[PDB]
Amino acid sequence: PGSHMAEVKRKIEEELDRRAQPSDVGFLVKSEVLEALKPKIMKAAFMIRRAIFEGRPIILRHHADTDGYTAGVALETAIIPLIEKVAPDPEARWHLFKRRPSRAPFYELEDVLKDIIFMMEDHMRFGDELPLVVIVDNGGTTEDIPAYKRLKAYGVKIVVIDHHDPRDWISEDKAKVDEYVDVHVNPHHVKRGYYELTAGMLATEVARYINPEVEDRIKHLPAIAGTGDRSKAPEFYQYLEYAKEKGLDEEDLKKIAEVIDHEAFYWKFMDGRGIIEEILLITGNLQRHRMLVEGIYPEVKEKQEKVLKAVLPHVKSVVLPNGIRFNTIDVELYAPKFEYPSPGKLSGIIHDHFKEQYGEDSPILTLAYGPDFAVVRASDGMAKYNFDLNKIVKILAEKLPDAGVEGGGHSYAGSIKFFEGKRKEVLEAFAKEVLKLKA
Amino acid sequence: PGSHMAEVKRKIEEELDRRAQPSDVGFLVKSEVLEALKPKIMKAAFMIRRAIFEGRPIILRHHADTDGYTAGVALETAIIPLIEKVAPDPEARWHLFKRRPSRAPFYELEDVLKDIIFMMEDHMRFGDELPLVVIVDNGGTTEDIPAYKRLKAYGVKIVVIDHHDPRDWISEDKAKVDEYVDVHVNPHHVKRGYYELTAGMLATEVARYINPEVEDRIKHLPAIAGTGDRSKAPEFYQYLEYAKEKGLDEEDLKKIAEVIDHEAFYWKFMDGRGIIEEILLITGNLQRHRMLVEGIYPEVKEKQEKVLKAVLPHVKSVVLPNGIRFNTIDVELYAPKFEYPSPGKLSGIIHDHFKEQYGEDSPILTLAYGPDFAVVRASDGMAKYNFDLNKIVKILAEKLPDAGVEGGGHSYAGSIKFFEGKRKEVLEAFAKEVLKLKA
Amino acid sequence: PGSHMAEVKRKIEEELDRRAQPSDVGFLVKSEVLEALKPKIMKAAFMIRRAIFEGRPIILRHHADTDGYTAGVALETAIIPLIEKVAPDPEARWHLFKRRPSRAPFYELEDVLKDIIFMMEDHMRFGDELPLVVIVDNGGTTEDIPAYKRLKAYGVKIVVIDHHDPRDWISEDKAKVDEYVDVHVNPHHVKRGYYELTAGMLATEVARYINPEVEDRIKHLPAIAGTGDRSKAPEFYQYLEYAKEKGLDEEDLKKIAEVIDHEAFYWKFMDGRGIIEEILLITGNLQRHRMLVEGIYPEVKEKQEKVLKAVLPHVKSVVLPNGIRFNTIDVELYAPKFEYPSPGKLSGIIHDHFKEQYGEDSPILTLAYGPDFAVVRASDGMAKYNFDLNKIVKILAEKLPDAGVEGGGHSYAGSIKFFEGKRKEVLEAFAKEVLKLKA
Ligand SMILES: [Mn+2]
Ligand SMILES: [Mn+2]
Ligand SMILES: [Mn+2]
Repeated sequence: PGSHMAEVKRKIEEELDRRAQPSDVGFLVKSEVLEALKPKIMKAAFMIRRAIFEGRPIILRHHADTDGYTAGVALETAIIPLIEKVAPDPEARWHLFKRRPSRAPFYELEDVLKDIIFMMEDHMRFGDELPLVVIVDNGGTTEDIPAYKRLKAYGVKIVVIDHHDPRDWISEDKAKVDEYVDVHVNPHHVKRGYYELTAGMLATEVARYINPEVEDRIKHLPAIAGTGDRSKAPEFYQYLEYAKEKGLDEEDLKKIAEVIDHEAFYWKFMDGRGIIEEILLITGNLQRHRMLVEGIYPEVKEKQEKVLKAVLPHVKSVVLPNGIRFNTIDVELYAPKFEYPSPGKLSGIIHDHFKEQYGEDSPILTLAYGPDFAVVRASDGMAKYNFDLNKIVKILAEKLPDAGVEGGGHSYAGSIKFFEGKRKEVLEAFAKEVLKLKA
Repeated sequence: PGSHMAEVKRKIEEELDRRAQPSDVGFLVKSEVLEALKPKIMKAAFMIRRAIFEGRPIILRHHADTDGYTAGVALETAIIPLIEKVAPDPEARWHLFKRRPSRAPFYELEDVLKDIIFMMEDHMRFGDELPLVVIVDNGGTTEDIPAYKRLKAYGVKIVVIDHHDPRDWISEDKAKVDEYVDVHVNPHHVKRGYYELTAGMLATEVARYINPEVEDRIKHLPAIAGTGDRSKAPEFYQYLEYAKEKGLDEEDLKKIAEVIDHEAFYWKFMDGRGIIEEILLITGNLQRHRMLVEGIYPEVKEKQEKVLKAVLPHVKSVVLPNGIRFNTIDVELYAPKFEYPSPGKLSGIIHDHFKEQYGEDSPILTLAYGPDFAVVRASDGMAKYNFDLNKIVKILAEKLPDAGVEGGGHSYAGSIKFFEGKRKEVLEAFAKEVLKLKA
Repeated sequence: PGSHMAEVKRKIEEELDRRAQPSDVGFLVKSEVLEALKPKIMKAAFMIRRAIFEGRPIILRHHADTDGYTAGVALETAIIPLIEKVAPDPEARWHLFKRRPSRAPFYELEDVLKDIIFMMEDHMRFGDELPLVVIVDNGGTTEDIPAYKRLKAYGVKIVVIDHHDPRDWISEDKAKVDEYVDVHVNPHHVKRGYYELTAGMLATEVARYINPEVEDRIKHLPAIAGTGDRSKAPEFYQYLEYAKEKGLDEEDLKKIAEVIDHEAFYWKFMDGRGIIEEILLITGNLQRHRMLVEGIYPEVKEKQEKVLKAVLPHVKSVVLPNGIRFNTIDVELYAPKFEYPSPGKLSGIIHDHFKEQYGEDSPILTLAYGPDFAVVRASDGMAKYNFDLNKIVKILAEKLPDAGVEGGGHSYAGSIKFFEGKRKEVLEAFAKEVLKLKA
C-alpha cells in the first residue's frame, strides 16, 4: 500500500540525483575565476536540471538590461528543450518555465510577492510543486534578503547567478546573503572586485552545464552581454571571438546592446519573448534579426543625438583645482521627463560624450540630478584620486542625518537619493567631498 | 415542453429560498448594535448563500487595509467551502468567486468598470449569470453611488458591509446610498457615530451566518481587524479573548496588522491569496505564519524608525494660545516619495510619536501636506475643542471658492485636496480655523 | 503526397480571393471624397474579409476617444458575425479578434511591442498565423513608422483607416507612411486638409463592405463619431439623419460622446466591451442604453461645471492689439492633477466657454500649460490671422534650440512639449509669435 509507493518514490529521488548530475563540459574561455567557480556552477546546473526532471516549475528573474536579458535568455534556451523532452504535455514549456524581468537592481518586494501569489495559485489550483527560483544579474546582495526571507517561509529553493558585490562578508568566501540562498554563483567570492565577469558570461557557462547541446546556439551571447555591461575582462576578449565566427564585429555588438536597452525600456514588465531571441541571434531567422537591428538602431541613434544636442548646453563642466573635471546637469529641468532615455541612460550618454572629448583616463565625474535623486558616473581616471561613491554617501549621511541620504552602487557608478528639501545641501556637500579628493 | 421547464424552475427558486435561509447563530460577543443589525446581517447572508447555491458568481470588493483584508478574507473563508460542496467542477472555487482590493476609500470608477467588463465577458463567453457584488469596508457612502448607478444598468444585486458614516440621511435609519443597494449592513443606521464596530467585526459575524462551520477558524479575525482600525469598542475588548485563546496577545495583533499594511502596499492591486491567510492565522500552518510575521515585522519596524528619525527634525510643533498642539510637516520636501510609508501612513507615524510623548488626551493636531493635498490627524483631546474636519473643509471651500478645496472624512481624521497654486492660502486659512477653536 | 496538399492549397487561395471580394454597396451619404476613396475602401474590406475566411487573427488598434471607439466598434460589429459563421469553435470570436485602444495619438512602441509579443505567443503556442493589423483613427502619419518597421520584420500586413494629415508627401497621392502599410484609407490622399471626414465615418463605410448585413445596426454610428470629433462636413449633416431615424437628436449625440470620453478615461487600457456597445446603441437593449446615458451624463456635466467654476478665475484673457483674444491658464497650479478632466479636455472646456461667450468666429487662442507642455486651441476666427501651430512650433525650435521644443498637431489644435527649465522663454516666444500675426 503506502510501502509500495514510498519505496518507488525513494528510488525515483535517487535516480533523479544521478540523472541531474551535469557533465564537466569545461568553459568557452580560459579563466582562473571560472575554474574557481566550477563547483558552484555545477551545483547551480544540478539544481536546475533536477527541477526540470521532476517536473517542478522554474521562475527565472533577471535584471532588465542587455547583460540581464542575455543571461536570462541563455538559461531559457538550455532549459526549454529539456522540459520539452521529459514532459508529455506540449503546454509544459509554457507552464513549467517563466522568465520575468526586474527593472530594479534588486529583487523588489512587488516582484517577489507577485511570484509567491502566482506560485501559490498554481500549487493550490493545479497541484504544481512550488518552483525553483533562479535570480540572474540581481540577487547577490543584502538588498535581496527581504525577498528571500519571504520565499523561505514557503520552503523555496533559490539559485543566484550575479556579479555585483555582496558587500557584507561574514568570512573569506561567504557573505550575509549566502545564508538565505542555496547556491550563489558570483566572481566576487573567489576574486573580490571582479565585476567584469558579467551575468551573461556566467549564465551562458551555467547553461552549457544544464544542456551541452545548446552550446553552438548560445556561445556568442557572452560577447553581447559583455558589450552591454562594458566589460574589459580578459575573458571578454576571448568571448568576442565566438561572436566574430558568426559575423558579429564589435560595432554590431554595440548596436545590438543599444537596441535591447531601447526596446526593453518600452516593453517594460513584459519579457520580450518572440523579439529578444531574434535580436540576440539565437534563431535561424537571420533576416528578421537584420530587419529588427537595422530598422531599430538608426532610430535609437537619432534619439540619443537629438537629446544630447538639446541637453549639452545645460551641462556645467568645471575643472577643479585638483584636476578633476566635474560635470553637473539638472535632468528634471533640462531633459524630457518619462521618455527614452531615462535619467540613468541620459547621464551615461552625457558622460560618454565627455569621455570621447577628453579621454576615459582623464578624471571625469558626471553628476545628473533630479528633485530627490542623483546619478553619478566616474571615469577610470577618477581611480587616481581614490574616488569611492559608497564612502562619500556614508560621509554625506553622517554630515546630514536629516536629509534622508541613501544609495551608492559601485565605487565609480551609482545613484544617491535624498529629501527634495535638502537637495542643495546634499549636492553642495557632495561637491565639497570631490574638491577635497587628493591624487 | 416550456411548461415542464417552467414548473421545475419555479420549484427550484422556492427551494433555493428555503435552503438559503441562514440559521440564527447569534454573535461572538454581546452587543446591542449587532442585535439591532441582525435582520440586515441575516439578509446579507441569505443573499450570499443564495448566489452560491444557484451557481451565480460573486465579486467581493474590499478596502486594502488590515480591517478590509480581514473582512474580505473572513467572508471568503465561509463562501469557498459552500461553493465547493455544491459545484461538480473543481474549478468552480476559482471561477465563481473573486476577491479584489480597492486602494481608494470608495468604489472607484476604474474598479467598477473593470468589474462590469469582466462580468460581461464571463456572461457572453461562458453563459455565467451576472454576479452578486459584495462591497466591504467601502460602499456605504454617497461617493459610492456613481458605481452603483452603473451596476444597476446591468440589474446587479449589491450587498454592502461597511462602518463609515453614510452622511446623507433621508430618514432616521435610511441614507441616500441605501436606495442604490439591496442590503446595507452598517452600525451607523442603528447608532449614529458608532464607527468602532469595524468591517472585520461585521464581516466575521456575517460569515458565521453564511457558513456556521467556519466559526472556530475565523473567530479571532475581529481582534485583528479592530487592532488595524484602532477600535476602542466594548465589542472589541470581548473579541480580543478569541485571539488570546489562539496564543495571540495584543502585541502579536499589532505586529500582524503592521505586516498586513506593509505587504499590501507592495502587492498593490493583487489580493495576497496564498499569503494573507497565513498572516491572519486561518490555515493550520503555524510555522509559515511565524516565519512571515517574525521575518517581516522587524523590517517594517526598522523602516518606520528610520523614516521617523529622518523626518521628525522637519516637523514644526507649536502650542497655540488655546492650548492646541499643532504639528505641520511638508511630506513632499521631507519624505521619501513613492516608498513605504505613504503620506497617510507617515502622518500616522508622526502623529503617534506626538501622542506617545504628550498623551492621546492632550489636544494634538497633525497636518501633513504635499503640493495639492493634506492629511489631518486629531487626537481624542481635540474633541474638547469641538474640532470637526468636515465643518472646517466646508468653511475653507466657502472662503476660497477658486482653490478647489475638497475632502474630509472623519471629524478627527481625513484629508484635504486643493489647487497647488492656492496651497499657502488654504493651509493658512486652515490654521486660522484651528486658532479660533474654543474649549 | 506533397503534390496533393499543394494543389489543394493553391485552389483554396484562389477561392479565398474570390469569396473575399466585397460587393459594391455604395455609401450611406453622397460624397465625392468617399467615391474617390472607394478603391482603397474596397481593398481594406477585401483584406479584412480574407483574414476572416482563412481563420487568421485580427488585431484592431484605435485611438481612445469617441471617434476612435465608434470606428473600432463599427468594424468589430461587422467582423465578429463573419468569424462566427466560418469558425466551428465558439471560442473563435474571442480568440481570432482583439480590439485594443491606444491612448496616444500614434501607434506607440509600448502598444506595438505588446502586440508582437502576444501574437508571437499565439503563433508558437497554438500555431496561429500572424494577424492582420488594422489601425483606426491613428496610424496615418510619420510618427507611426517605427511601429510599422517592427511589424514588417514579422511580415505582418497592415490596414490603416485614419483622417489625420500624413504630412510628408512623396507624390500627389502618396505619403512617406504609405510605403510601410498595405492599404491606407484617408481623405487627405484625395482632398488635402479634409479632416472633417472622420474615422468613424470611414470605418462604418468599410464595415458595410466587410459585412453588408450589419448596415441597419451601425448606420447611425457616423453621427456619433462626427459629434465626438466636431465635424462640420457636408457628409456629417447627411449622416445625422440616420441617428434621427433611431430617435437620437443632436443633444442626445453630444451626451453620448461626453459619456464615452468620460467612461474611457476611467477604464483606460481596457476596451469597454459590454459597455461601449450599449452606449453606442448597437444592441437591442434600449433600457440599458438609457440607464447608462441618463445615469452617467448628469455626473459628467456636474464635474465639468464644477471644475470650470473653480478654474475660470485663474484664466488670464487679454485682447491683443491685432484683435486676438489670447487666454492662458496654468493647469499644473490651478487644476486637479490626475482627475477627470485631463489637461487636454480641460483646455477644451475652457476654450468652449470663451467661444460661447464671444463667438466661434471671433479670434480666440487658448493656451493651457503645465511644467513641460502646453495645449493650444484656436477658434475658426484665428484662420483670419493665418494662425498655424506647426509653423509656430518650427519657429520656436529654431529660436530656442536648447529648449527641447516639439509637437504641433493641427494648424488650429494641438500641444507643445519643452524642457521645464525653459518654459518661461518658450511661452513668451509663443506669445510674441501670436502678437505678430496679421489679419
Ligand atoms: Mn550585469
Ligand atoms: Mn475599516
Ligand atoms: Mn478622429
